Order: sequence, then C-alpha cells, then structure tokens
Amino acid sequence: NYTFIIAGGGISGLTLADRLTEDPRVTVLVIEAGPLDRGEDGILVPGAFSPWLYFWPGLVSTPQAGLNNRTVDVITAQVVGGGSTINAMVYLRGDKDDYDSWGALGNPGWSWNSMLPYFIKSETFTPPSPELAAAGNITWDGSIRGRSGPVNYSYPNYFFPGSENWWNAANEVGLPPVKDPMAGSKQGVFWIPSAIDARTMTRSHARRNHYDRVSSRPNYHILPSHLVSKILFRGKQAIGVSYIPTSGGNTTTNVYASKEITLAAGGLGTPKILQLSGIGPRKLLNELGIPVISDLPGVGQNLQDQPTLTIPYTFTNNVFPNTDSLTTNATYNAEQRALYDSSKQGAYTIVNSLSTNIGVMSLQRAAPKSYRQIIAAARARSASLSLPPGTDPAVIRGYQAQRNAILKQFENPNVGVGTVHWGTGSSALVYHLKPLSRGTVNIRSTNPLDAPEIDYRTGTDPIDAQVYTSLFRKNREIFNAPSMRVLGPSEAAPFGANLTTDEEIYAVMRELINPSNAHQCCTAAMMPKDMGGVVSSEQKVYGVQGLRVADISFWPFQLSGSPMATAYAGAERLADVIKKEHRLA
Ligand SMILES: Cc1cc2c(cc1C)N(C[C@H](O)[C@H](O)[C@H](O)COP(=O)(O)OP(=O)(O)OC[C@H]1O[C@@H](n3cnc4c(N)ncnc43)[C@H](O)[C@@H]1O)c1[nH]c(=O)[nH]c(=O)c1N2
Ligand SMILES: *[C@@H]1O[C@H](CO)[C@@H](O[C@@H]2O[C@H](CO)[C@@H](O)[C@H](O)[C@H]2NC(C)=O)[C@H](O)[C@H]1NC(C)=O
Ligand SMILES: *[C@@H]1O[C@H](CO)[C@@H](O)[C@H](O)[C@H]1NC(C)=O
Ligand SMILES: *[C@@H]1O[C@H](CO)[C@@H](O)[C@H](O)[C@H]1NC(C)=O
Ligand SMILES: *[C@@H]1O[C@H](CO)[C@@H](O)[C@H](O)[C@H]1NC(C)=O
Ligand SMILES: *[C@@H]1O[C@H](CO)[C@@H](O)[C@H](O)[C@H]1NC(C)=O
Ligand SMILES: *[C@@H]1O[C@H](CO)[C@@H](O)[C@H](O)[C@H]1NC(C)=O
Ligand SMILES: O=[N+]([O-])c1ccc(O)c(O)c1
Ligand SMILES: O=[N+]([O-])c1ccc(O)c(O)c1
Ligand SMILES: [Cl-]
Ligand SMILES: [Mg+2]
Ligand SMILES: [Mg+2]
Ligand code: NA
Repeated sequence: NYTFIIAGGGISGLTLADRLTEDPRVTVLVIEAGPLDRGEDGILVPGAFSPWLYFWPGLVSTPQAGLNNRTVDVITAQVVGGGSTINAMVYLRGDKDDYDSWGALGNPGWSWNSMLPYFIKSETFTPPSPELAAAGNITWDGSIRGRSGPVNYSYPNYFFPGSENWWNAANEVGLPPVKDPMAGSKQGVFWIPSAIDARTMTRSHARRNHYDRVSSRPNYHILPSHLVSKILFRGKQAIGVSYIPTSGGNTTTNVYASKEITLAAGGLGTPKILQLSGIGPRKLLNELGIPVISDLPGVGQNLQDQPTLTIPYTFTNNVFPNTDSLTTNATYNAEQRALYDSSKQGAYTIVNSLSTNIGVMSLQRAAPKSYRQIIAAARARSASLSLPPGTDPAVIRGYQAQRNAILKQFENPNVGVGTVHWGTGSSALVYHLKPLSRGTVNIRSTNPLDAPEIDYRTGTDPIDAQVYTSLFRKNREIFNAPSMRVLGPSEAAPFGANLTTDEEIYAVMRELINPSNAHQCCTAAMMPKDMGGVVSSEQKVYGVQGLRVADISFWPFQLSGSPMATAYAGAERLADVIKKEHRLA
C-alpha cells in the first residue's frame, strides 16, 4: 500500500505529492494519464511554444446552443505537470474578492488574507534587469511576491517595440499602469508575469518544480501513462483506486492507500472518476447502472471556462520587429534563435505569438456609461433561467449564490471581468473572465476509456454577450487611440469599423468566440452540500471519508485572472490541511 494515492499528476497533484513526501514516513503514488515530457524545445523554450504536443486526444464539445450550435475541439493537458507543461506560462493571482467570495459562499478559512501566505510560499520571483524594468515600465511589490518557493517566475528579457504603442494607447483610454497585478487588484495594464526560470529562460512547469526537484525521494512514486478508472471503498471509506493503461489495454489493477485518496484529475477528469465511482447525480448513475455511494447532484455541474476572441487586423505602418516577424522573416527568426542559443536574449524569451503586457478591466472600467444597465438586466433575471429546467434545486441554489457574488463583483471597481492583449502582430485577444453561463461534463457510459459529454454552454446566459460586447468595444478604443493609430491598424473581416451596433458586432462574436482557454474549472465545487456542492471547506467529498478534490474542479467560480498561480497555491494550502489532520511532519 501507499499512505496517499493521487489521481492526476498535474499542477495540483504534483504540488501536493511534493509537500506530503517532505515527511519520509509518508509514501505517495501519483497516477498520471500522460507520459513524462522529453524536455522538447516546444515545451522548454518560450518562443518555440508547441502546446499541442500533449493535448488530451478525442475530446469534442456538444453543439454549443449559445454559439450557433458550433462544436469545438476540447483542449486540456495529458502529461506529467498537467496544464503547466503546455500552458502559455501566464502567472497571475486572482483579485482579493475572488477568494473572499469563495469564503462567503460558506467556506471557513477561505479569503485573500488566508491565501496570501500560500501564494508567497509557492514561488520564487526573479526581478527583471533594471534597464528592462525602466524601459519597459515593469513594476512589482517585492513584499507580496515569494522569494523561497519552488515555482520560478519572472519576465521575458525583451519586448517588441509595438508593445510601447499599445501601452500608451491603453493609458489614453482609461487603462492605467498597475503597480503589481499580484497585489489583489489589476485595474489597467501591466507586464505579464511568466512561469520561467530566469537562469536558463526555460519553462518552470510542475514536472520540474514539484517533481524533478525532489525526485531523489524514494517515497514519491509516479506512474505515468495510466488512468485512475475507479475509487475503491470499504463502506463509505475510500481505500484505493483501480487503474488501467491510458492506451486501452484490457488490464486493470487495484492499489490501496492507508490514509486518503486525492483527486487531482482536472476540471474534465475529476468529475468522471467520481461519477464512475458512484459519486454523482443519482439520475445519471441510475441510468448507467452505477451503484450510488454518494448522491451529489453537483458532480459534473457548474463547468466554467474563460472564453476567448481573436480579432484580426491589417496595418499600413506596423513597426519592425514584431511577433509576426518570427513567422514571415526567416532571417529575423534565425538571428533571434541564434541570439537565444548564445546569450539567452531576445524574442525567444517571450511565449510564441504573445507580447509582454496586458490589460484587465472591471465592468465599470469597460462600460462606464452602461454597466448599471447590464447589472440591472442580470439582477432582474432569475438565476434558474441560466440552467435547464429540472436542474437539481440544490445546484440552482448554489448557482444563485455564485451569481449574487459575481453581480457584487460587477459593481466593484477593483474586480476584473475581461482582458485585452495585443501580440504585436495580426490579431488582438479579448478574454471574458467572469461568465455567468454554466456548463456540464458527464460520463456517457461505464467504459473508463470513453470521453465524457462536455457542454460548455457558452453564451447561454444572455448577460455574457452584453459584458463581452463591452470588452470588444474597449479593445476598439485602444486600437483607435493616438499611440496605435500611428501604426495604421484596421479591423479585418469578419470584423470591421463598419460594424457599429451591438447587434452587428455580437453576430460576428457568436461565430468566432472560443468557449475555452483550457481554464476548465468548478465541476466538483467547494460549496455547502445544500447548495449543490461536492466538497467541504476542507475539500472532502460529501458522504464519504478519506477522499478529497485538489484540482480546480473544487473552485466555486472563475477568477479575475488565469488559474495556474492559484492551482499551485491552493495545493500548497491543501498540503498543510492534510498534514494537520494526519499529524504529519
Ligand atoms: C494549452 C493550455 C494553455 C493554458 C492553460 C492550459 C492549457 C492546457 N492554462 C490553464 C491551467 O494550466 C490549468 O487551469 C491548470 O493546469 C489546472 O491545474 P489542475 O491541477 O486543476 O489540472 P491539470 O490539467 O494541471 O492536471 C490534471 C491532470 O490529470 C490527468 N488526468 C486526467 N484524468 C486522469 C485520470 N482519470 N487518471 C489519471 N490522470 C488523469 C491529466 O492528464 C492532467 O495531467 C493556463 N493557465 C494560466 O494561468 N496561464 C496560462 O498561460 C494558461 N494557458
Ligand atoms: C528558482 O527558485 C529557487 C527557490 O528559491 C532558487 O533556488 C535557490 O537558488 C539559490 C542560488 O542557486 C540557492 O542558493 C538556494 O539555496 C536555492 N533555494 C532553494 C530552496 O532551492 C532558484 O535560484 C530560482 N531561480 C532563479 C533564477 O532565481
Ligand atoms: C441550434 O439547434 C437547435 C436544435 O437542436 C435549433 O432549435 C436552433 O434553432 C439552432 N440554433 C441556431 C443558431 O441555428
Ligand atoms: C513607459 O511609460 C512611459 C510613461 O507613460 C511612456 O512614455 C513609455 O512610452 C512607456 N514605455 C513602454 C515600453 O511601455
Ligand atoms: C478483458 O479480459 C477479461 C478476462 O479475460 C475478458 O473477460 C474480457 O472479455 C476482456 N475485455 C475486452 C474488452 O477485451
Ligand atoms: C528581416 O529581418 C532582418 C534581421 O533582423 C532585417 O535586417 C530585415 O530588414 C528584415 N526584412 C524585412 C523585409 O523586414
Ligand atoms: C465592411 O468592412 C469589411 C471589413 O473590411 C468588408 O469585408 C466589407 O466589404 C465592408 N462592408 C461593406 C458593405 O462595404
Ligand atoms: O481551449 N482552447 O480552445 C485552447 C486553449 C489554449 C490553446 O493553446 C489552444 O490551442 C486551444
Ligand atoms: O490578466 N489576466 O487577468 C488574465 C490574463 C490571461 C488570461 O488567460 C486570463 O484568464 C486572465
Ligand atoms: Cl513516460
Ligand atoms: Mg537582477
Ligand atoms: Mg515608468
Ligand atoms: Na538582458
């Protein structure tokens, strides 16, 4: 046996396994669906970024009712290190009220104040060079960035010149410099912190910082290329798991834990292990003939992501060099790669197609003249309208509680709802951080090799389009500001300056929005059971003992931010919670 078995070796699972194995008396087995990465340049080198190397195969959405019935490929990691291995390295905390809100949903011990020590513990920030900080407008608050923890983060050591035009344009249209977007607010523009190790200018993924770093430990066991197919019980006690080869061989093996089973299989993997195990909605489990261990209608409910929109541009006078120079100028690409290979300088320190700065805005900052109208529409509409009729009443109550917290965020000048970015080339990116829409992920069968049904339900809540349209218009203000007009931008078809009404704009958005930035969360939510929750404030699955959810399945709702930094910090916090209960070193 092992002391603990962890299902999924992604950000959350490896962070937890690392910390638990600090006690030599504690053995851990991490069972991970994907292989070890091979240190490929497409993983390690930012400018070579190749995320597709380790996408989970064979996942497709249902037709998306809110997006013209489009079906999309579903993107999530299948590799040791999980999303950290293949993500764009964007390393950002949420805003204070995100965590305060999770606490106010009925989770004692959850707040910005309680998370801050764990954000700090998680990481080591390496400052940029002083000349780059001065030239680039890179600022930070050293008091609230970690100095000693395992996740390395820093910045690229270069910026494209057009990033300057964009920064000044953003400032011209009400997005001011942010001193530190890690300080619990991020209203305006700032350099993107990147999960890079500055001594080599390579990715600091969880494979490295929470496994390789500590892989001399004989008590830290890993089994790549295997799937946890079921949790095993003695009565209501979780005692073990079954696992199978990911490649589908007709072999099944049982392994047992003396203390706990931890699920860390991600937003799209954790609910499937629970449902196959008899933990889930009795309607679904009864339909499939799965005996019910714990009737929890929230399992697989409440799916969220953070939609994206790519806006195409042409320019009469774009500045050289820019991100597209890497793809259209072989000489420039070769010279920048040679530069990186020699002295680790230049464009290859930036994740491919990204720039170095970004903007985040509250609803009132996006829509100063109309945000009250959006809030009124959202306040007027019954929460139940966002979910199908016959949704479990506990799931509706939890959704209503989330919705009320998000409407307070809409009123808050210090909580973000959307992002604007320009890579310096042919497209801009606009992200919707705070959707009110909610989706599902449900097993289709008892076959552990079968993909679940994944329905994002993007744009089913009509408030989302109102918010997203406002974010689009703010992006258009940046491109129209004096500092950007000198580059001669114009929106390209199917967008265009000739689309002036909300209806004209959103009709194109409905055809182009991607439901996902691979930020899937919230499908095993941490809320009271009578609110459709799956886990307690201690991340224990209701109705069974010895079973927790560590991955971002547990989140109630999305952050003003991207998930990675909080995925690390939340697993740092859970490690301490488990150590305290079991009196570990
Ligand atoms: C391409 C891409 C791009 C981005 C991002 C993701 C991806 C895929 N993200 C999102 C972020 O990386 C993600 O939200 C976190 O990795 C989630 O961490 P978890 O621990 O919840 O799951 P994570 O996905 O890290 O790990 C879950 C693991 O479980 C495994 N698994 C699933 N089912 C299993 C089973 N039954 N048995 C065994 N193993 C199983 C999977 O193979 C996977 O490795 C991101 N975030 C951000 O902040 N900045 C960014 O730049 C980006 N960009
Ligand atoms: C990545 O973070 C780690 C953790 O803070 C840094 O590791 C320290 O590195 C210094 C110098 O090599 C050592 O003196 C310390 O003993 C290390 N501390 C730990 C606890 O490992 C590492 O330096 C970081 N990377 C960069 C670029 O700073
Ligand atoms: C999507 O499909 C449904 C039937 O499943 C249909 O009623 C609806 O009109 C379609 N939506 C669009 C935008 O075509
Ligand atoms: C930095 O900010 C200053 C002051 O607004 C501005 O003049 C300058 O162009 C900015 N540079 C970059 C690279 O953002
Ligand atoms: C797997 O092996 C068992 C035991 O031999 C057998 O009964 C079953 O048919 C096999 N299943 C498949 C999918 O081949
Ligand atoms: C291509 O890049 C090189 C190397 O930086 C530069 O000298 C040249 O002018 C570029 N060519 C074009 C057409 O931009
Ligand atoms: C509107 O502009 C778009 C984008 O350039 C172009 O496709 C289209 O021809 C324009 N529409 C009309 C009516 O000219
Ligand atoms: O969710 N998606 O659709 C994504 C997210 C990130 C990616 O790099 C990608 O190629 C697709
Ligand atoms: O700046 N932010 O807050 C961001 C940046 C990137 C993201 O993908 C995100 O979801 C939020
Ligand atoms: Cl491997
Ligand atoms: Mg220095
Ligand atoms: Mg300055
Ligand atoms: Na430098």
